[PDB]
Amino acid sequence: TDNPDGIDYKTYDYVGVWGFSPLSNTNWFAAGSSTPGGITDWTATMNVNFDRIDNPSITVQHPVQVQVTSYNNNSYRVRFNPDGPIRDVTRGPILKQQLDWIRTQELSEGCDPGMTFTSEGFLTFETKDLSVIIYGNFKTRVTRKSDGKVIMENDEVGTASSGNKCRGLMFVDRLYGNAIASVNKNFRNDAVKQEGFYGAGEVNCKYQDTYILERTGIAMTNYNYDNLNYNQWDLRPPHHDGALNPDYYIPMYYAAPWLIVNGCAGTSEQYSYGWFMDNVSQSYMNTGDTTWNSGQEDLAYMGAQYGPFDQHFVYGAGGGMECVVTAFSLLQGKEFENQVLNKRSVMPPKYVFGFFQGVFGTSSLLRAHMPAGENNISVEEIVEGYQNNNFPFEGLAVDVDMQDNLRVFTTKGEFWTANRVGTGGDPNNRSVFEWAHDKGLVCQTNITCFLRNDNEGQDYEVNQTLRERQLYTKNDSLTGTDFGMTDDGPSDAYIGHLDYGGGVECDALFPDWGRPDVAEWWGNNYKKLFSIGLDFVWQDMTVPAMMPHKIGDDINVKPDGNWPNADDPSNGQYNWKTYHPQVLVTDMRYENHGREPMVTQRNIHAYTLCESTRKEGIVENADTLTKFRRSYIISRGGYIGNQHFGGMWVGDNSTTSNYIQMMIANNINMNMSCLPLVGSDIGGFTSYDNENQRTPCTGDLMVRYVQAGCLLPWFRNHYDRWIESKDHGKDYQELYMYPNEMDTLRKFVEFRYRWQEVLYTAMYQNAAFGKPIIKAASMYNNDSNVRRAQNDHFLLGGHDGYRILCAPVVWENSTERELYLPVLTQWYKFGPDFDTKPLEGAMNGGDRIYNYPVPQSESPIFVREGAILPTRYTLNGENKSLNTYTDEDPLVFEVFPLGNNRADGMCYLDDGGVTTNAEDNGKFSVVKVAAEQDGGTETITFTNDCYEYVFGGPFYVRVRGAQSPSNIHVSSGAGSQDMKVSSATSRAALFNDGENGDFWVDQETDSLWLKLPNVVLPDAVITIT
Ligand SMILES: *[C@@H]1O[C@](F)(CO)[C@@H](O)[C@H](O)[C@H]1O
Repeated sequence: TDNPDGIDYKTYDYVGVWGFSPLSNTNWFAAGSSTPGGITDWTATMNVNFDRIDNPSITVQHPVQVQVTSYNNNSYRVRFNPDGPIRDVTRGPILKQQLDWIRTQELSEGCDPGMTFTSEGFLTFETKDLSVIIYGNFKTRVTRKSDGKVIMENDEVGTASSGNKCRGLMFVDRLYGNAIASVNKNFRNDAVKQEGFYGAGEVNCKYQDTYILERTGIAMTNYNYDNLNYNQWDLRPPHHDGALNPDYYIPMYYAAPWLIVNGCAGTSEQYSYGWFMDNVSQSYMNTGDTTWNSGQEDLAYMGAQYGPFDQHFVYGAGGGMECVVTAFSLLQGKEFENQVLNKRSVMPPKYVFGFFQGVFGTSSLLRAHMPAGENNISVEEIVEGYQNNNFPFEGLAVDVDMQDNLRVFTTKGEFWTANRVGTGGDPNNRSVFEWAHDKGLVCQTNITCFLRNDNEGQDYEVNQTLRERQLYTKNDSLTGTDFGMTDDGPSDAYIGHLDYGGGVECDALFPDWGRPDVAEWWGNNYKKLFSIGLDFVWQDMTVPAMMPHKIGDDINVKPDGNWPNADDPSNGQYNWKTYHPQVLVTDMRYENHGREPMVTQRNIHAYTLCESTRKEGIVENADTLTKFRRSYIISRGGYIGNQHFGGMWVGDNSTTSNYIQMMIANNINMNMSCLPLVGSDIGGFTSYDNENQRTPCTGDLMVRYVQAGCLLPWFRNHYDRWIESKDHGKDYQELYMYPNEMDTLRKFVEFRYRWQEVLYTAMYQNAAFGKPIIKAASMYNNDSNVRRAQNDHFLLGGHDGYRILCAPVVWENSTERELYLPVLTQWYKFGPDFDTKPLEGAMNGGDRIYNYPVPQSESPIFVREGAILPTRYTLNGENKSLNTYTDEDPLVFEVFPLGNNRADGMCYLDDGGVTTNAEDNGKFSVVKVAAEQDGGTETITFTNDCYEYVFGGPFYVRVRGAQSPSNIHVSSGAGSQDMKVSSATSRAALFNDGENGDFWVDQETDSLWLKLPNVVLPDAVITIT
């Protein structure tokens, strides 16, 4: 059943943005003419005549479907398949079942797009806010009803005398290629529109010496790659001389063929729309880049090395770019499964939002069992460092260090307290994971999908059962290529090589995911780790990232680093640091469809692995999860839709200012690509000192890395540690190792911890509504200076999610940055210090301050007026891990000074992942709160949208700017009472000794604190006179 559509696969190698050239026309079909082919449901068919642009008399016919995906969220989809019948994918971000659910709802509401073929054969339809017309050759014009603004149009190219052809639909003549593309007009250069292009997952873009957010006027590709430092030498453009910097034309680890167009920014006539080309082969996004003649200033396009053509234009229901993100998340939603919680992404345990230390280069659990070696460290020393120094510290990322000879799902004795491997639950021989629980910590460990093959006759159950059950990727191809062999066998398996550097290496078999049976087998392996105490998963080398390898060479030999290149091309011999792209993998996109070569689907492999880990690993074997039944995944690779599996970190960065800059950019961009739980290793993973690789990250840079990283969804210090037996990396990188800075390091980790409910509530907003956690500055509306500030200003938190403004310093040795504060709202300077002193004066929005002061000990962070922020504290005043908090650790609603006499706030509550009942059975609570000021009366009102989780402890209201009241009355379903002044005179005394119904007048910080019983949380009216 192999290659059932009978494709000739013409291209196998990587093809850079310099080798992708739609606008060249030659050898390309474009849409020339059409006739109507009927409408069923919301899907119209046009029978399109494609004409060779360079020889229009050469013509083919393929049916093209136009589908209104959502009326209310203003979205439609265009799809065809030049190579076979049009097929629904069985796996991927956009499934038919969910499209079907959306339409079913909207139909039941009386939504009617009114899709019609005119008598001229023109296709027209409407959405809530938009009207669309497609002419005979596919020329498409999308107009906004309110003002009649044309907000999108596709591209036509002229011919001599054969008429205009629409390059909105393009495919290369299958005689010469397999490629596809689609071209729009691009108003980047319009004096009024000034179209901007945002999104694109992980792409890095340099402008001068600074890394920037926007993705306008550049040629990008999606080509999941083992891209260490984001600049792998083999990724260089042809004939490139000198240092290759990370930059826009280099693929990353995430595959996001997705862009948000945004025009007329900061005006009432603003428009935004997303553009998704659902394709998992190498794909491309060009936003008007003339470099290599890849594009034209006034044209934007997307395309891909292989078919089929499936594309989505997503305008959203409301004004602003965020509405585009939510609508997109809607389209990939799980409402069709009746998810009570995980609608648009999956909720993590609370513990995911804590501060995690990873290290590549640990050698034991305990100091007493650490093998002697230069600069060797034990897991124990790391925990002591953080705990003895009172760091809020969550746990560890344990690396391949703990495995038995790189065998995934194993451990070796050095990583047990008794120095031998046990089966778990033995109190006189604890694994690293068990010992870590007893420290109040949780752990992620490193899982790759390489199953060690060279075992020297020694038994390794995972590889054996992979072999025995024939679940591995075979070594078959259509090209008759020799992928290689070893003495281990099997005679018919793909065999790759894992290389960590420094002799840390092995042969590996791999799972052929598209096979039915593979996913069940994979997920079950995790039992071996969950049962010895493992809490969550850190997914690595997911490409799958293999050692560079040229066909012909022995399996363990890499090619010269300079190869391949322009003068010495791969010519289908380079493996491209993954599977040799010729290999026949069982179809991941279509179940029951045979095998295609991996070139067709490279960017789905990671998504598929995370999927299998999620469904068959974290979910189906939840029984064996020890301390928390909810688990999470942090992946290195993936594809749009990964959020229903977990989050991401941006693989191997490094320790320079630029990588701070890139980390902010990535985090913002990845968020608006609907992957919100993301971060980059804090301190950079790799060595950065060219003279001596072991020099550790400086104190100032770490401070800034930390200040920048501290509110981003995923906060981990991880690094390559130099050790005798793995002689690459730095000496150390842990926050406790910085005496001069410790007091600044510690407080920002504290600050984070205090806003643990701000982060977790945003995560709720994402799971339920798809709001991204981190907002690009351009998502703030009706402001025409945010575009300029968007590189390093990002928003988060609160009821709407624009309550906190961050503007980290992004340069080592700098005590200033230019600061922009969004217009028509007031800001309050805040940070780690302000919890224990009064707020300063309000700052006006729309102020640009050049050279705004930021000492090393500070970071620019502002809370907006009208914010009420849930805030946590330990009862005993010591710093502890998120995971060992209980409801007797105070929950405090901090009410900031009011905006237009009001403030609002929201808080999500569940058992934090202890069980999965919030997401299986609806066991969570959504508290809302509001403050209003009338004359001399202030009313603070608690309501709920559901209260199915009982907050088992007292809670507080902290009114900023309020002092002593004449009276406070509390009215609630149960306790209607007047409050009294506590006999407590300090905050620690009010927490521990204060009675429910006590208030405290806090002069030192100009706050009024109210202590309230747990039972009045879900519904209450507080009137202060
Ligand atoms: C995978 O490879 C490692 F370097 C070693 O397992 C990790 O430490 C790294 O974070 C990841 O890219």
